[PDB]
Amino acid sequence: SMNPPPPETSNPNKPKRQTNQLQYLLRVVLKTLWKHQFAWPFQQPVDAVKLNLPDYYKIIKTPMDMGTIKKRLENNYYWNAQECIQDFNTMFTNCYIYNKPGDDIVLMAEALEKLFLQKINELPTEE
Ligand SMILES: Cc1cnc(Nc2ccc(OCCN3CCCC3)cc2)nc1Nc1cccc(S(=O)(=O)NC(C)(C)C)c1
Repeated sequence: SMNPPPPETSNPNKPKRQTNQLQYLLRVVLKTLWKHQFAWPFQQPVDAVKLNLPDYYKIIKTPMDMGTIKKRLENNYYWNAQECIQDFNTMFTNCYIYNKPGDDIVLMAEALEKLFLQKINELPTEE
């Protein structure tokens, strides 16, 4: 089978705002995770065709990845910081769901999640 279309990253019908928290999510959180040595499996939608994973999109029905999150942030797609944090959580939980405890890919996600949570603990109060 084909891959699904990627998640939406722009919708001109959606209102936009910039907030200090969304700025921090792009400029600090996403920038820090992106450069991590384990970030590469998470930087774009899973290409189940190229990776030969016929069951991936049978199991993962709410796909998410950092490439999508980056594009959402750069497009001002998100209104609330919590939408973006939810997308990161979806990405990490999808990894845990598809794979098994102690798999290398799971240890990679665990390391990125720990860093994510450290950076979110420093999320500035909304202004
Ligand atoms: C976000 C994500 C979540 N879970 C997975 N799990 C996963 C994906 C592919 C897997 O394929 C096993 C056999 N292939 C591994 C490389 C040779 C053939 C096994 C597990 N991959 C993910 N992303 C991913 C992205 C690019 C490449 C790869 S990979 O195919 O190189 N698989 C890993 C070695 C990283 C597990 C995986």
